Amino acid sequence: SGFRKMAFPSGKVEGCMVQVTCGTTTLNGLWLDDVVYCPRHVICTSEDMLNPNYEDLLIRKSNHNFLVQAGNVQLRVIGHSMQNCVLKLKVDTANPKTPKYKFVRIQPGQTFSVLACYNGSPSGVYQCAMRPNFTIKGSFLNGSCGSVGFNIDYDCVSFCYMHHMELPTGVHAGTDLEGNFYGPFVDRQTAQAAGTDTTITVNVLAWLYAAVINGDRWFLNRFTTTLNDFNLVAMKYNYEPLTQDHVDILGPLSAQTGIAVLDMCASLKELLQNGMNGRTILGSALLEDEFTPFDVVRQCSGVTF
Amino acid sequence: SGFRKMAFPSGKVEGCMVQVTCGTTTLNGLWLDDVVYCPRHVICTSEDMLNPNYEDLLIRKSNHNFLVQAGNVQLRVIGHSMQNCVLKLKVDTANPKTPKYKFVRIQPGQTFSVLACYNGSPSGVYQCAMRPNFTIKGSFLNGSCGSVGFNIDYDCVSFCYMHHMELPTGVHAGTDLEGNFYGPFVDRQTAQAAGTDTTITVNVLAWLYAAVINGDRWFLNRFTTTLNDFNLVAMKYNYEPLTQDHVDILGPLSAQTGIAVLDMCASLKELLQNGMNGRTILGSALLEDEFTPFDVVRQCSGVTF
Ligand SMILES: CC(C)(C)[C@H](NC(=O)C(F)(F)F)C(=O)N1CC2(C[C@H]1C(=O)N[C@H](C#N)C[C@@H]1CCNC1=O)SCCS2
Ligand SMILES: CC(C)(C)[C@H](NC(=O)C(F)(F)F)C(=O)N1CC2(C[C@H]1C(=O)N[C@H](C#N)C[C@@H]1CCNC1=O)SCCS2
Repeated sequence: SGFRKMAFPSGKVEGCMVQVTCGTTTLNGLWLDDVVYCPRHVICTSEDMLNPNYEDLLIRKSNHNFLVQAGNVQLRVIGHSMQNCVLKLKVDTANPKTPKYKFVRIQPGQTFSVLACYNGSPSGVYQCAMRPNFTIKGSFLNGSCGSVGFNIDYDCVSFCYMHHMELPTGVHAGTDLEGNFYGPFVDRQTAQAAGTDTTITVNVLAWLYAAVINGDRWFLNRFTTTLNDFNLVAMKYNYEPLTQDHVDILGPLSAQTGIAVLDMCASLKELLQNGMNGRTILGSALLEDEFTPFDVVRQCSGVTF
Repeated sequence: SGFRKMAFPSGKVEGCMVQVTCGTTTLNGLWLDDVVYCPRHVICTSEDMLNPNYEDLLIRKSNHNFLVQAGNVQLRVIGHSMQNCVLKLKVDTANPKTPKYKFVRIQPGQTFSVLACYNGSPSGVYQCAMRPNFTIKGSFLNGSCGSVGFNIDYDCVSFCYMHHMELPTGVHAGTDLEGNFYGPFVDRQTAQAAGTDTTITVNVLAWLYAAVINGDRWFLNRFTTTLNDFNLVAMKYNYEPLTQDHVDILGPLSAQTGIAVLDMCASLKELLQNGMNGRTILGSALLEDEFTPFDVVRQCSGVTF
């Protein structure tokens, strides 16, 4: 029993973390085979933060200008190129700890773990969601860029996120591992703000199912609802529309608990309209939306890697 | 910016996890040098759960009766003994991935990361606190026992917890790595219940300091308080007494923010007496008490390992 915001084991990613330095700027890099991937703003100068000329900045660099260190070992850079907003530094040594891996581009609503790093060394690991507005609610300081987000399937690490930016109100923006930003963000210091965020409805429902599995059942009412009538209420409280794909994705949890998805929707409708009246669900006074249906099953069934 | 329930990187502990099997019972073990540590109730039978005769059960075991596997590799057991509530299985191979480590017994209020494992493989990592009533609010299923809790200092893993039991209301009990339970719990199936829990006051204050560091400042009032008058209010709301050692431990955060500890105490007093009125602090509608002062500094200053 119990339900926790649980991250993936980070060991496979820890063995890929390095530091990249240009001048006085040090960030993290990700070392896979004989390539180090890092944010291209490592080559920025204090002068030209507002709108860096990345191509000119990179042209003026030689391989020797990139100081790449893995632990206490310097890795010699033998080539370099820019792919969208990331640098690819070819090094003369393949990472012997390279896991089986994939580069993936996740969808809003999906979750992943972040290994927060400084100077190529890990600080901690936590679980995030790609918000509907393509930000993430992370915890990042100066020097954290190049930290990555990931999922693990079995033995395979799917890298989905590399950190680049902090946006107003303390939320975070970054790219996939091909250097393409999630959302309408750019890697320069310019007026940027996320669109209005929304609550990930299918995830709230998955978390309510987790509550039921854990015996926290007080919010279950006697009613049902149509999908359309539910979504009319969801819209008012800034919840995303629930789709039939979402309903089908909740199938395993609905089957395990014997609660039809639309019946859970009726209970969620009542929570939205009436509040929780000082009660908690799984220890929280707010409805949680950063657990996917798959996260709930993984945690409640003990899936390992 | 940002503040997350952040766990330690788990790689060093992942390389120590094995599975131990007796009959049809498989749990996790921790492999350090040439010893595997695991919960002794691995040798239990379905018959004698209410009050197992551990010494008789172990006498009847030979080394060959313990099936210890590291990944897909069987480790041959060459000796075995019982230390309080843990077994020590001597194996013929020293773990080549053994980190620098220490066995420590933590105090209530302190925090650690748990690497939840099944069949010797990790499922996920999360951050816990040793509650004042010597339970932890974990997430554990059948087969999770032998999972361990830990802190990392620099390169050194301090193991502090190994999981044994789930108590009524879905909270968890276990031992240090010398097999001594935290709290008044025993490893048998008998009526056990935790004493009343309390809120870890020094941790709530540390988390309020984290809020201020992140610019979430609305709860700061214009008042101050004496330590004694604060503790009279704390007692009413089931908060632990704040000691002078706690005040001094908050020194770094008080210095960074320029807010005296007793001034923060006045703001916390007002929160306890008046509630939050639907507002949140660092995204939470409840006051959080599972971040220590050291956790806050680590996360807000980017300490690495
Ligand atoms: C938050 C800022 C105001 C400084 C800025 N943000 C924006 O300009 C906004 F998005 F608001 F438009 C921003 O993030 N920058 C500015 C550049 C680098 C990058 C950056 O510091 N990235 C860090 C890494 N390493 C991680 C940051 C540091 C704080 N916490 C994080 O997560 S962009 C390329 C030229 S300098
Ligand atoms: C929860 C129980 C009612 C089953 C029981 N608890 C109690 O008896 C109480 F504490 F309430 F008094 C308990 O935990 N037991 C019974 C024994 C083993 C141990 C146990 O199953 N430990 C698991 C491991 N592996 C981890 C558990 C499984 C569920 N989630 C967990 O965390 S004690 C030694 C003889 S059988």
